Amino acid sequence: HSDAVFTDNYTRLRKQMAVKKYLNSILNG
Repeated sequence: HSDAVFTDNYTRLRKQMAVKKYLNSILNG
């Protein structure tokens, strides 16, 4: 009924991908 698990998984996965971008940019400098 509630697609909470779907979004919940994506939300967590996004953090992993976003973590690299953030750490990559920060250090890039």
